[PDB]
Amino acid sequence: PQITLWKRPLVTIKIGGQLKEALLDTGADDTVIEEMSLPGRWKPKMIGGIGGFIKVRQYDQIIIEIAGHKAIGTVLVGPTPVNIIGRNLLTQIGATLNF
Amino acid sequence: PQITLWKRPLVTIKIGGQLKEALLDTGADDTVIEEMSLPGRWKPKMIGGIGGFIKVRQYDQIIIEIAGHKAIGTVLVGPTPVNIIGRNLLTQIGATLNF
Ligand SMILES: COc1ccc(S(=O)(=O)N(CC(C)C)C[C@@H](O)[C@H](Cc2ccccc2)NC(=O)c2ccc3c(c2)[C@H](NC(=O)OC(C)(C)C)CC[C@@H]3O)cc1
Ligand SMILES: [Cl-]
Ligand SMILES: [Cl-]
Ligand code: NA
Repeated sequence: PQITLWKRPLVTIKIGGQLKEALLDTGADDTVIEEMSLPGRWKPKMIGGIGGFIKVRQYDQIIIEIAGHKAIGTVLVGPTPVNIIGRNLLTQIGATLNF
Repeated sequence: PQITLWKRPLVTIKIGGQLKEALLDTGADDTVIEEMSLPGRWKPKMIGGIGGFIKVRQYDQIIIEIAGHKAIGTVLVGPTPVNIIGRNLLTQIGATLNF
């Protein structure tokens, strides 16, 4: 689809058996999800932005369904104020910015 | 143009006669630039990012070119880690997300 930017570009995702709303975010390198359980190994990471840094858990090789499109990649889990789909998964669904 | 997301979507902007680099960021409602001089009065705004909230200076009706496209609108100035072009200006340049 073509999503305009008049409002926040929010979509439904499926991750870990759960449905969530998330922001399609070209400014985010990585995908960052609010606290939830995911299977497998993880390692700690710090990520930063406006307001400073937060600590997250990095899970690799996680499958997500984004607006009906399946992708796999790393997911960061921690105290983000909104679920963010970053470039590492936007590429896999073929998302582009067009103007 | 059609911009893929394998790398950060960095473009050149021109503001105040000066060229700067900025990130096209669909996850930002507003445009936020690092400390610089802009004309006119400003008003206060608080914005929340991944690590918390920061105070910025809001300047309205500022002339700005984004990847060659002319825009006139609101620019927030403050301690952002990167210059960010948010949805207020992405809509003026006709940008959409496509997949
Ligand atoms: C390593 O992977 C990363 C690293 C950093 C980030 S980031 O979240 O810090 N960020 C990087 C940028 C700053 C280079 C992505 C960015 O899209 C972020 C992504 C983001 C968006 C929202 C909050 C946190 C992070 N948005 C904002 O920081 C942002 C900017 C301006 C404003 C907001 C957010 C504010 N958004 C807001 O409060 O959103 C709600 C109400 C939905 C929570 C509105 C006011 C202002 O217009 C994400 C993944
Ligand atoms: Cl990845
Ligand atoms: Cl591609
Ligand atoms: Na894993």
